[PDB]
Amino acid sequence: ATKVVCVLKGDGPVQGIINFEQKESNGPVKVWGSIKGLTEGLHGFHVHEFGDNTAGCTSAGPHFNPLSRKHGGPKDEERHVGDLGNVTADKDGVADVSIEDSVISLSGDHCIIGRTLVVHEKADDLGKGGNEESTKTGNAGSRLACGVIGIAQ
Amino acid sequence: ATKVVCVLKGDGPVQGIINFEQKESNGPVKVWGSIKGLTEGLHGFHVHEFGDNTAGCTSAGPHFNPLSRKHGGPKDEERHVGDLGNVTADKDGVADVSIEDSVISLSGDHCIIGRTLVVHEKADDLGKGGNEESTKTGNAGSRLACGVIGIAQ
Ligand SMILES: [Zn+2]
Ligand SMILES: [Zn+2]
Repeated sequence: ATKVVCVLKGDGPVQGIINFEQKESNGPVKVWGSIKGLTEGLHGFHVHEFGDNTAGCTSAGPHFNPLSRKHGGPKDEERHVGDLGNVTADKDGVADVSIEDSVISLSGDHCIIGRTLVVHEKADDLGKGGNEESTKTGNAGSRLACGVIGIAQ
Repeated sequence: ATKVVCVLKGDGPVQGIINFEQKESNGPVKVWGSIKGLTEGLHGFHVHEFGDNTAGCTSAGPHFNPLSRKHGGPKDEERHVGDLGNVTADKDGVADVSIEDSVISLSGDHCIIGRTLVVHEKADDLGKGGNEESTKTGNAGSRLACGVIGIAQ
């Protein structure tokens, strides 16, 4: 198996730890952990292209998109590789994350190791917002916290 | 050409940005940048195994050592893959870093992408201190700042 981890930090109070694990190459990736300090409700949750934190979350670049598609939800055929949809923060501002995704990988030429996981200010509209911003970012707004995706024990 | 970047942060005042670039998969890696907030003199400078910041720099684990060798300087035949030796901080606490290393790689089975770069409290004795600690860590002492090695534009 490949096991990786991401520590999410930003300019504000949002912080979290997200685990990724893949049992076999181009097999499904389990993504799980916890994020705290989020406003109650849905938050966009994406892998961005660059593991570059030189200008905070801004230098991570756009959603990881090596197949040059439009933004969508994780269940859509038309999506970015990095499109993991939303996570849900409870009334205490805690998002318990548990996702299974078959498009991201921890191996091969489109591997997300050394890229950036970002949790966003607002809900990802999954490309259903009726504008160019919807088909690029899902209107998920600002980057609250991010981390570079790193190899774990 | 693979280009990667590492933002070094820690508990205290030490911070920096280190770039890595490799033209070909066989080839040397250029390592360069700047670290500030250091004591004047030599500081151990190592790639550690895990890109895991869950318990700060401690969760990075030991020096990256896929060939199960003893600690050395970068020029020693016996070294860890992660053994990049010392960087030098000037009297203002700034280390200008410029290293070329042919043992680390930014691709292949022993890639350092998603691993951790650490700058240490004291000088690396390059595995020549005549104790067990020398053969593991070079007696470079505590981890002042670290970052996950990420993909850059
Ligand atoms: Zn997207
Ligand atoms: Zn070593």
